[PDB]
Amino acid sequence: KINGFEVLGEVAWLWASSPLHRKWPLSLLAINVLPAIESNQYVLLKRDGFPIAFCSWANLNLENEIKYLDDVASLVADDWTSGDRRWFIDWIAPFGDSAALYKHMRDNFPNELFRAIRVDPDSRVGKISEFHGGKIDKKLASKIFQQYHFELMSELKNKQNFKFSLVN
Amino acid sequence: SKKINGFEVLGEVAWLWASSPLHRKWPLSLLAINVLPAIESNQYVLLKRDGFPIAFCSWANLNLENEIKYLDDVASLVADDWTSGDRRWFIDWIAPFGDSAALYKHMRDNFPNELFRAIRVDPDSRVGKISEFHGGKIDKKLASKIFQQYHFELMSELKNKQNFKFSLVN
Repeated sequence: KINGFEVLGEVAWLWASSPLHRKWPLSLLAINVLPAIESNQYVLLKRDGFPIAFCSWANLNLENEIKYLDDVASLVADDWTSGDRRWFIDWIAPFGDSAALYKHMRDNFPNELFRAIRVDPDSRVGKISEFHGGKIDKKLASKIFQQYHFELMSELKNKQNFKFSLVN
Repeated sequence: SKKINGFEVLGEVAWLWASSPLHRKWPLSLLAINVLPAIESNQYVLLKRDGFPIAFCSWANLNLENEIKYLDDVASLVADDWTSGDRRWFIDWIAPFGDSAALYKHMRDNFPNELFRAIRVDPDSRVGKISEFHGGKIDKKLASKIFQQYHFELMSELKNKQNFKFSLVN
């Protein structure tokens, strides 16, 4: 827990050294980082006692995956262990150390699969990227991803049918 | 470990900002600007209760030049400015769980002979309200004399700065 604050401080410093994250509000740091630390679902790489790279992941059920994709700031701590659909909540390496982070994930989570969303605010389009550990079979990974995707798309479309406009 | 202590303190402060209705909306860049030099210069107080932080304040010891630079842009100070003179300013004051009186008392009793100012920008007014704080062993009459001088020195130099903004070419 003293450890906890120390990690939080490092991550804050690393956000502050990152061109986009430095502009984000402290509310989003608490939302994205406290549960990562509490659940230990993060990797923090350091050099010379300073942080250089950080990624975190939430293990979601489908309900929470849809909630997150509707609003990236909506997860609460309990959601982070709510299922088996893994999402990278943050992935930063502002000083050029991304390959080291990538490798660390590849080797330490060799049979895991993760997705991430990136949003372009000028088109309002979000894209989903896929990542998998270093030992898991390419064909099997690609099939698990296809299944995740089909489940997500089908549930989104179902929810699309109930959507409406609010008017006085 | 000098800087693991540093990160620890920075995390505690960040947590405190995140618990505060206004500070939680401020950016991480402002946290680094306001908090890293406080920690480096040790010009802060962090109150804790049961091993959790509850309140934090920091201060910069400015010269008149940096005071003016700060009041024109509250995010403009750099670390060296924090020890640049004897005009003390509270840079942060946060106590999101209701412990502001406790900070106040701690400062009053532990900095009994010090004077500090703080600026709050209204906001429904476009006016900054400058508040004046003094330690418990400074009497009122004395505090008020020193503050009046600080203020007159600030106002005069703000006016005189206008003369250097522009030249006319015709």
